[PDB]
Amino acid sequence: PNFSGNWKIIRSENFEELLKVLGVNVMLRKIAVAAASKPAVEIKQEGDTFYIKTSTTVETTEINFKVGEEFEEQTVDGRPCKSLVKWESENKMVCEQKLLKGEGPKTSWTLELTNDGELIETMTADDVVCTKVYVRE
Repeated sequence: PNFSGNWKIIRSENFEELLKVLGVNVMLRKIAVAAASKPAVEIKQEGDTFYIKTSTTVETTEINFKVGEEFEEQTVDGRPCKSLVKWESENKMVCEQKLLKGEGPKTSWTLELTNDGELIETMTADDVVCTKVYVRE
């Protein structure tokens, strides 16, 4: 299972609603779900080591991490966090996040690859789950 590729979003379920519950205002939510904020995800995997670059029309960000090694990123609502990814299976990674400052919803994310080559992303905050699906260019 190789996650590498240039991934384009084809499905998105419950993302705006998941920002809504988190206090993100209507203006920012509508920007986030707008066509222009659609995420192009570039992944390069080398064994347990990942590079993931996320670009929209106005933003670009990169993370580098190795499965099993703590790193810092941001929660979906931008709050800095310490993250740790584990393999749940050969085709599925799971990440637990802990805030660097203050308190908040318990947040996590997962990425998994289907046999048909789709990339499924979930993001969770407490009891709310968002699912996005991507396909390779």
